[PDB]
Amino acid sequence: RGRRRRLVWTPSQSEALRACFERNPYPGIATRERLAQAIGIPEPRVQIWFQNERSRQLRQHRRESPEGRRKRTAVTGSQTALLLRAFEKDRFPGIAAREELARETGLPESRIQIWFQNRRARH
DNA sequence: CCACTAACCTACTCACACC
DNA sequence: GGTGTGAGTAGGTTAGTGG
Repeated sequence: RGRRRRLVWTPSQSEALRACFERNPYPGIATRERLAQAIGIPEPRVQIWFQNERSRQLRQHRRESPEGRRKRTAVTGSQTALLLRAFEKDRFPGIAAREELARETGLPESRIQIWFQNRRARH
């Protein structure tokens, strides 16, 4: 289980992220997609940052003191059956395995990761 | 050495289609 | 109401960044 290579923000990207977070710490998919392209970062990395930034901000605010969701990804029985056989072998695929499963299904890798998180909690 | 943090994780919830 | 499952939330853990 290897994780994806950790990126490192440029100052231009950091500024853009904080400015948008300041306006709304709960962006929807459209805001995240626009921001992602505006600063040259894949949208899933942006979503992960907004999650971490909120947990930061809430943790300091604890010791000092709705936009539209992504559209539901349609998953065929063909794709599900292939994800299910992978899931029985390994419930914690690394980035390589997720990228293989994304290639074989045609689904985005970020969606493969969510599918495994949900599947682990319910089976 | 060690503080910070992207990446990843659990747990619970919301959304929404379907019966 | 009940079921199923994709996408949200809070917040904890793992491992790379860089002082």
